[PDB]
Amino acid sequence: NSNVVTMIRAGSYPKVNPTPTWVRAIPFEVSVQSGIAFKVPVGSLFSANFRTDSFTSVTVMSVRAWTQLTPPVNEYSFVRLKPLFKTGDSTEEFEGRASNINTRASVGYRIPTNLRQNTVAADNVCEVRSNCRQVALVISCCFN
Amino acid sequence: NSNVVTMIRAGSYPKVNPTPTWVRAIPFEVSVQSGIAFKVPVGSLFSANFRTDSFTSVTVMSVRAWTQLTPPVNEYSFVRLKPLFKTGDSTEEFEGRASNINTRASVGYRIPTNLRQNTVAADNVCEVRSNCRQVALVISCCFN
Amino acid sequence: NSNVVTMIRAGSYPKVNPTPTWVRAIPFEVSVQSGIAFKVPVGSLFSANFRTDSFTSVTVMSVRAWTQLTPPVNEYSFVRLKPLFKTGDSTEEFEGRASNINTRASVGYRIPTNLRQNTVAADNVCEVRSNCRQVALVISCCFN
Amino acid sequence: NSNVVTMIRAGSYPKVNPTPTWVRAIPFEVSVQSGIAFKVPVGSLFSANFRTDSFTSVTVMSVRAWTQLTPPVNEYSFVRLKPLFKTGDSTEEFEGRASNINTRASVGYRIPTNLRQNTVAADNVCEVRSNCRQVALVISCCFN
Amino acid sequence: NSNVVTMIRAGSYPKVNPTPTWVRAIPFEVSVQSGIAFKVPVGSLFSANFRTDSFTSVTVMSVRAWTQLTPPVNEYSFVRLKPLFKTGDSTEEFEGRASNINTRASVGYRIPTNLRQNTVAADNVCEVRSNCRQVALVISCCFN
Amino acid sequence: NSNVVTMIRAGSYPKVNPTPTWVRAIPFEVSVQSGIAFKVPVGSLFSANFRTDSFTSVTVMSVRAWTQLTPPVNEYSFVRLKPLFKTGDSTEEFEGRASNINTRASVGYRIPTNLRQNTVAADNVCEVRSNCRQVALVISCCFN
Amino acid sequence: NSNVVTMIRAGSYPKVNPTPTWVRAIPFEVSVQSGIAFKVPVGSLFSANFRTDSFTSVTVMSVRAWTQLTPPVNEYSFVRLKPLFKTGDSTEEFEGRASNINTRASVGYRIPTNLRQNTVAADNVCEVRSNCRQVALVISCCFN
RNA sequence: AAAAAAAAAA
RNA sequence: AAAAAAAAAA
RNA sequence: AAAAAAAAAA
RNA sequence: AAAAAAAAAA
RNA sequence: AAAAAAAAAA
RNA sequence: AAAAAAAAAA
RNA sequence: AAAAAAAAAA
RNA sequence: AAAAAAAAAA
RNA sequence: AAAAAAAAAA
RNA sequence: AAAAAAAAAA
RNA sequence: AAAAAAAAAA
RNA sequence: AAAAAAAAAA
RNA sequence: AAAAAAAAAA
RNA sequence: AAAAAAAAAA
Ligand SMILES: [Mg+2]
Ligand SMILES: [Mg+2]
Ligand code: NA
Ligand code: NA
Ligand code: NA
Ligand code: NA
Ligand code: NA
Ligand code: NA
Ligand code: NA
Ligand code: NA
Repeated sequence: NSNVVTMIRAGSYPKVNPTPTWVRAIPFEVSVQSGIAFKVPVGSLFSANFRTDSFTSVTVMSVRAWTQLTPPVNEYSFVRLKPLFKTGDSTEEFEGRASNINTRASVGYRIPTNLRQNTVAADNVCEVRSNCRQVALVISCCFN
Repeated sequence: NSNVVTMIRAGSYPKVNPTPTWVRAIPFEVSVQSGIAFKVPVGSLFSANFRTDSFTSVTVMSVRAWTQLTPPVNEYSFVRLKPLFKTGDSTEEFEGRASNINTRASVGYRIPTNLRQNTVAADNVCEVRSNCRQVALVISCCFN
Repeated sequence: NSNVVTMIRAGSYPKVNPTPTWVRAIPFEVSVQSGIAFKVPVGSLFSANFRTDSFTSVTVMSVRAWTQLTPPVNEYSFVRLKPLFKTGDSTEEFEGRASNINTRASVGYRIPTNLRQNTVAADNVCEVRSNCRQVALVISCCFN
Repeated sequence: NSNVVTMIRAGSYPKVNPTPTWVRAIPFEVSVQSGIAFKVPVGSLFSANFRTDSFTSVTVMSVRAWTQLTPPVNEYSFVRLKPLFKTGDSTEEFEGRASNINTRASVGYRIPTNLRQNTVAADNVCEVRSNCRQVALVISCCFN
Repeated sequence: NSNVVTMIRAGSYPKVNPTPTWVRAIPFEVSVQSGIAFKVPVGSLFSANFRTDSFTSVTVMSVRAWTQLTPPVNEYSFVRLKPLFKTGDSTEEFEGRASNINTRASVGYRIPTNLRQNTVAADNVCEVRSNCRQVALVISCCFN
Repeated sequence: NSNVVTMIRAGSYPKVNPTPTWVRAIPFEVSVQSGIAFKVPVGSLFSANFRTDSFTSVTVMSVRAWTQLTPPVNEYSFVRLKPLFKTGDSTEEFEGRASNINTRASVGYRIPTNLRQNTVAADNVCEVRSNCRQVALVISCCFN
Repeated sequence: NSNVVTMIRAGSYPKVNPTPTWVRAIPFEVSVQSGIAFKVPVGSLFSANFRTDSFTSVTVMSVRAWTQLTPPVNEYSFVRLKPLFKTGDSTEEFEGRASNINTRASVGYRIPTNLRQNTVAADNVCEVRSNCRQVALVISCCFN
């Protein structure tokens, strides 16, 4: 290969876009209480911490969740996810449980193409339930 | 295809990175004076305007340039690029000229793999010369 | 095949969901007046009568309609459907007529993938018009 | 694919059924005492919690069980299942044990086709024994 | 081929629809100011001028834009499009520029299937920016 | 497929037409008297009710007719069509009869290419005769 | 194909015939009384109503008949045909009956080649019997 | 797709 | 499955 | 026979 | 990849 | 190995 | 998929 | 030689 | 014979 | 893809 | 059509 | 040449 | 390369 | 079926 | 032998 700078025979000025879309897997944590659903805000996906503070909308594709702290004494970890949508919330409670008390529980869900519209900060993605006090989410999404 | 949310059988917690790299084509303009080289600052590539203000380093791959305003009376536009590097500046002056007085001049250069290291805001990419008072750059680069 | 109970060598606790989705064809009737459109409520789809009272959202895929009582004297039955959507109602009036005075008129429409989002009880599916005083609907849908 | 509503050329009124059957995997927990068999009631399978309160009968295909709390000090978990049938109970004691003290024990059994009749709320499915104070069941069944 | 009228052996009365959908490419112009975004109203698509005044909804598929008057002295034309959506506006600024001062700038964007829902008159399609005082749009859409 | 907006690399301004042609099947009814031919006006094809009020001309391709009310006591329905043309009316009487007293009679005719010129509101399409007091027409045509 | 008038290189004067033969299916009705045979006159085939008044002879090929009004109360329609010939009448009584009280009875017969000679107005085709007061005939014939 | 009648054609 | 009209596309 | 949803399986 | 249940389809 | 997004290329 | 034990079978 | 039940196995 | 740099070419 | 100039190489 | 980056997948 | 919408058709 | 119009031709 | 003139076209 | 119109037909 070349070891020196070389000319490019540029043509006409191209189509450009200073502010493109970005497909991402975004990791963050939420706090969860015993017996109580936590509504996960879409606003958590927009942050300098993820290089996403310039976006104000996102299309979520899938949500995965893991318990992030240990469960109560004698118990195995569990985590549940209930999808939420502006056009009508679901009542599914997708659940994983650990089979070793020292191991994370995990579960996820995929949003079908027909429900992949945009969401903004004030929207919620899902409800999380767990016997652990924190849950770690990884959300696959398209910032736009 | 599915019209409903469906379960994902998530496993162990994955490797994650909240602050990934990003390959980009960044468009911006510089002002140019008659007979004078303008040193293009790398700092212009880091901006909320490009969603890149969270980066402090970038690896430039190629630089393309177009004249952005009309040339002086009786003249055809030209633009020249001289690559700059922290380990030693080049003396190449890659040049394009217009063949229609109403048309942009354009030129570019490719940086070879052996010279693709990082640059930071206080570094310069290249010198630009032109008979036009503004030049439009599109820089292909890897933010990291 | 086996005539006795046999062991299953179960492994780890599986992903579970006590409240799954359900794809359905739901039959119900609506009352219709001469010259007047009836807005069919989505709420009619959630009922112990269909085993669906535990759902609060549904994604409608298609709607079929039949006249359910006889037409006025000297007339053949007709039925019309006009699709309604939260993002903008249609002005199509899909229509079937009977060709025997003793026979039901029927028609349907399919909702395209891009318009398959959720609806809730307060939403409406379509407008129905007919010269018959009842219309029988079968709605293909995905409870979630 | 289509982006708009389209006509369906419906024919005669179809065979319909507002209250269909449903094949399911139903997850629930039972309490278990040291040295004592717990009889698992079929009635637990009919609940708003599983969207199954409209059913009166169910045909069980298989039963799987996991210990759901930790075992006594110094011990590995175990779980046993004894199938019960209205025409004559079994005396099999299908058993799984854990091989790591921190891990669930599990086991299951399949009901052969010749014994897949209906059961109702009054009936029992099986006896459960364990050294753990709760057992998690997942029962594969056909509600009808 | 036949030079005379011939009989058609018609059967039963067909499904009919007096008010069908229509796929279209709609051309219209908007006024644009220096430094200021113009929100393009969906209402502009419904007009006797396009034979579309009987519709009240439309599904937009793509948007293309051209500058429609000359640019300021010394400049090349440019046009930018920012997609807008009821579920969350984008922050993309898709841009084209002219490479001859006497030529139109152009650019477009495609709306993905998952974002193709209906819009009505009070909704907006996109924001337009330009250095030219008028922009000509051609919008590909499905009236329904 | 893409889940986000994407750029279109538009070129020059295309040929456009804000008022295109439209191929249609137009359903409407006419009143018919015993023993008397009804001249069907072309003007009935231009209406807001069909989204066609912006047109001044139409090219008719074929005409189909069904009786639309019941026949007199003891009789089977019949319908006849006689094609009319500005260059010379036909004397054909294409006829269908019902073979069940409760069923519609139907018939149609095709216009050959050599006779497919435009017609305007003032013109007539055909004469209709029937023993029923209304006839339902579906006219296949090209609005231009 | 050609869009203009073109010369034909005509030769000698051809054989001509101002008054050709014509193969036809002629529809007409006859009145019928209970228990009485109606002799169908060949003369009915020659009429301005069929464009056949310039003919004085016809060769009949086949005869089909349908009841044309409803039958008496409690009855199904029937129609019978007895072929008549100048060289000797038949005694066949070809018969059709309806299987739905609302439907026409129908039947026909074919005349063999050896019996296809001419008939004139004063000749009869066949005898018709029915329980209905009118019978519709369609006669396939060669006017000459 | 084959036949008959009127027409047109290589 | 072929054709026409409106659109989109390599 | 192919697709979707719930389940079951190599 | 095969089977069962609900649906949809050539 | 196939798909999507940003870039680059024959 | 092959073997052993109990059963059933062409 | 094929199936079922208990076991054993690549 | 293949690669890189400057040039030239279908 | 082929040739020339500088270089590098099996 | 091939490569790189972010994601998703058998 | 392939897809979508309206129509027409074997 | 195929079609139409005028001409010419085996 | 080939050529020329006017036109239309992939 | 192919097409059009009326008819008849598998
Ligand atoms: Mg009937
Ligand atoms: Mg371990
Ligand atoms: Na940022
Ligand atoms: Na930023
Ligand atoms: Na219920
Ligand atoms: Na209930
Ligand atoms: Na319920
Ligand atoms: Na109009
Ligand atoms: Na209109
Ligand atoms: Na006459």
